[PDB]
Amino acid sequence: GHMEQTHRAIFRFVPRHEDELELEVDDPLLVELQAEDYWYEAYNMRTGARGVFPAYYAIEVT
Amino acid sequence: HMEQTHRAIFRFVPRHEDELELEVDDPLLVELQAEDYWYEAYNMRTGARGVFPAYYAIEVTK
Repeated sequence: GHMEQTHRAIFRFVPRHEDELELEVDDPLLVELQAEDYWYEAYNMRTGARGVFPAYYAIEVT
Repeated sequence: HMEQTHRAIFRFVPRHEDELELEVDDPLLVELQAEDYWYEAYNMRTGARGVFPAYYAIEVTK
């Protein structure tokens, strides 16, 4: 499927919680949902995993 | 020396019970800089304790 990258990780995020998505710096992300509590629900296009992470760990591609 | 070590730079709304809520500019006393890039802190504004993603705070050169 076409997966349009929306965001890029800028900080390493190591989950402590089951629902979280692990991030490495520069990971390309497809952010599915920017939730009102400043968590993003995303697909990590490097790892193929899905989960949530703190919004400010990723920035928009454009 | 119950003195400020960090300042929050991003809003963090917990999804998980161990987490510390942050508002931008919150002064923090970070007790543990964990190896997994989570910090355990006292929020010197709210009086709450908990963990947050390390890059949501900056050191204060105090």
